[PDB]
Amino acid sequence: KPRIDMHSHFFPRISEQEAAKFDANHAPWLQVSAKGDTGSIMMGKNNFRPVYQALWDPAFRIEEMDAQGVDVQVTCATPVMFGYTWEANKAAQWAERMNDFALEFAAHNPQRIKVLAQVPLQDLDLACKEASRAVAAGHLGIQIGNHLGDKDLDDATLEAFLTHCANEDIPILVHPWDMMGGQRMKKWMLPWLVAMPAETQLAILSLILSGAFERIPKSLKICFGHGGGSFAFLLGAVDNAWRHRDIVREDCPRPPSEYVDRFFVDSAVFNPGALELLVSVMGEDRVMLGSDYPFPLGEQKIGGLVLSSNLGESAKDKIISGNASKFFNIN
Amino acid sequence: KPRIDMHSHFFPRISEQEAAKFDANHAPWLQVSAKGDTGSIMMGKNNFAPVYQALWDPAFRIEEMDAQGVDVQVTCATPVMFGYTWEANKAAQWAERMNDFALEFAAHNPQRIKVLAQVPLQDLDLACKEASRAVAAGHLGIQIGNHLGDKDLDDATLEAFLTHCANEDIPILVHPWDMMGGQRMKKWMLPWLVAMPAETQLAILSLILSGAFERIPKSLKICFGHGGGSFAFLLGRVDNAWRHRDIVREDCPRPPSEYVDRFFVDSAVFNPGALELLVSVMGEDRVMLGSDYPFPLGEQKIGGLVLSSNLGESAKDKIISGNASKFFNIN
Ligand SMILES: [Zn+2]
Ligand SMILES: [Zn+2]
Repeated sequence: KPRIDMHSHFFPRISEQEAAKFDANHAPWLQVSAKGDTGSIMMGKNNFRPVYQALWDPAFRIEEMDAQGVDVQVTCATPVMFGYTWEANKAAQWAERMNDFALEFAAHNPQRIKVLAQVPLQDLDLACKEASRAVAAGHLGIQIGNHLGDKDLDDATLEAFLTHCANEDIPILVHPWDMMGGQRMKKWMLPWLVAMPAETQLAILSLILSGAFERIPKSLKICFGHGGGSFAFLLGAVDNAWRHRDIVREDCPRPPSEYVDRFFVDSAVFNPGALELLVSVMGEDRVMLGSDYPFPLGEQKIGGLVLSSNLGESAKDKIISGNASKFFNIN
Repeated sequence: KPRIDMHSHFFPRISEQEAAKFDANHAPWLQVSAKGDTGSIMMGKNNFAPVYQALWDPAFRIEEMDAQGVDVQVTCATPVMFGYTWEANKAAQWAERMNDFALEFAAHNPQRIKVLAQVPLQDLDLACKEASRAVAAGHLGIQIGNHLGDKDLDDATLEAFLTHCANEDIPILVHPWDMMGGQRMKKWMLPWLVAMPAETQLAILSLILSGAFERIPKSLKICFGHGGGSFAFLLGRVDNAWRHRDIVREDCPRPPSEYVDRFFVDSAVFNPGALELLVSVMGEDRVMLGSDYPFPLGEQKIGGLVLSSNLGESAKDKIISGNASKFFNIN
């Protein structure tokens, strides 16, 4: 009965100088304070984001896992590490470097710390190669961003990558990143509060409404971060539009809501009513506990929202433990 | 009991020739085919969008309106006619006719057909005095968009505008418009399933997190179309961000969920669980029945969702009749 958190991030101890060998402007690296308790993710010379020790230090993280009653945590790249805009070969080198750093992180206690890998998604062949290599090396799966510029998950290159993983039994976490919105949502974390749930919804609907699930083998294990964004709540409007508009039916042979048996979501929706609706839509077998640790907006008491919810007790057990153990093949 | 429907749309019988007096190109007009049972919308030459002989030919509505237990139906501009892009005075000039053509469509039965006015929201005064003039002529309120044609949607410009309306007792229906993700969402009405609900959430949150409802008189009557988009589902995540991030609190002195008392939404969420969560969040006093009739994606059983739900009798009543009656002051 291990309590599993499957949505969490790490960032490796990369020096400015090493990041500079990749991109002096765009490669992230880590600056650590004096006391050693805090630091910032950097981009060239700019502060990109303040972080704390649990992000880069597995010893310290274990102690906090202990304090949260978290038995096993799955952790993956902070999305700033993706490098989807870089020249392909440099990005494939970078992913291999990041993925080895992840394995060194997990090696502190690989019974309790599991890792997912990143891939150079801008090149299908290198991405498939890196996925297979990383999983054979000990990663339990891959974390990708939800889009690659104007390419959403329905794009042939992304569908091909998903198919590869399906065929190789490689589970996928899809994480929103590089949020839409441009110039109008630049205050009060609006891109996190508005653009990010829209991104995740869009990625899910791109697979559904393009008929991608009719081409991708049922073996695909794929989870969408952050509760699937606004997907659960907006699904009625999607089923309605599908029934009453031809251009919505065009490539999708079944009502959209039926495809929920093809994917998973995490539980990070920050409200009992919201989580109940999510479980109602997805089914108790397809929601996994994830906290977004160790980021500020990560769940303060991991699993607390699930245990406070009105859900059945077996549904609670599945969300806290059972569903992830199965999804990521943890024993 | 009555059965009000505060969300429905119309488009007047403007000619190719007469519409060209504003803009033969960017200013829309109604092509009925020839006979009675069909017609299309032209921007001038091109076919903008097909449409339905019930959007106009009023009393036919009464058939539908009576065919579906409806009694009083508020109705307003199909968003094509906003012209927020344009030269101010000619859109000012343009809103006039549409608003005049509005009552002309309401003229048939000013008791069972109420209308709201469009304004040139791109110039305050023009929109102000037009909002003013239009109501005096019988309009029940004002429908605006969240955008301003191609805008970032916040300022004391519109703060002053909402204030203006709050003082002169002018209700507002906000309607999502000209959506956000541009080069993506090219298919399957993705802009309607994804961009528009995010847009409406963005409008609302922009008011809350700007600390606008603090300076706007509580007298403001404002309703958000389509259930407030994804607002209700995503609110927990918004409250969590406000509680744990300073920048989210910079201008909003209360948790955002505390501001639900300053606004209204319709019930058009096409799902019972979605509806139940909507009501749990906003309160029975602040959700109203609406349909987006006669549009294809409009509710097919006007009020049937609300009616076949398991909410309280007071709830069903305040939603189908009570709140519509008070918001728009209707007997
Ligand atoms: Zn995350
Ligand atoms: Zn509408």
